Amino acid sequence: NHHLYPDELNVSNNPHYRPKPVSYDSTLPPDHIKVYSRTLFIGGVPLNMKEWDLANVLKPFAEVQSVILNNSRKHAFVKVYSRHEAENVLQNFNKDGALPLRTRWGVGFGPRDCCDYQHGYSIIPMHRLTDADKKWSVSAQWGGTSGQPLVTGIVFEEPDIIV
RNA sequence: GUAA
Repeated sequence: NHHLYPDELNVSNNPHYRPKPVSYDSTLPPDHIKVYSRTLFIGGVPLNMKEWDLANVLKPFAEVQSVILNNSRKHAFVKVYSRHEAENVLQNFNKDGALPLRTRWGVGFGPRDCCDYQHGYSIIPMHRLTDADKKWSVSAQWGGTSGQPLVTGIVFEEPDIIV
């Protein structure tokens, strides 16, 4: 809907193919999970710049999956295909300060109040997920667990949702 | 300028 390519699938023959790293963290509290954001907040977006312009300035550092842009408020939310690519953008993109773009972490999944915006992950109690959040976590194309069920300590990348 |  807000994705560049709507119906696409996370498979070998897509050049957008990414693995789904799942790990387990024994320090998380009971019935809690950890989700790494794939969503970037971009502020200072000039009025003349549109969705395609943002996708293209980031292309050297990351393949962009979706852009949601509010030109009036001069910010956008950009989802990239993997955590690694998001981390890559935050270090290496616009180091010179040429573009007026301020790049920070955003949240695409779970409640805002569970997100550490400095490190870009959410420690979420399972009771705060909706039924849809649970479904998307296991069944999403990019991110999620790829069938592995949700249990205490599980760590995955932000799953695609449906909005 | 942290949203759907």
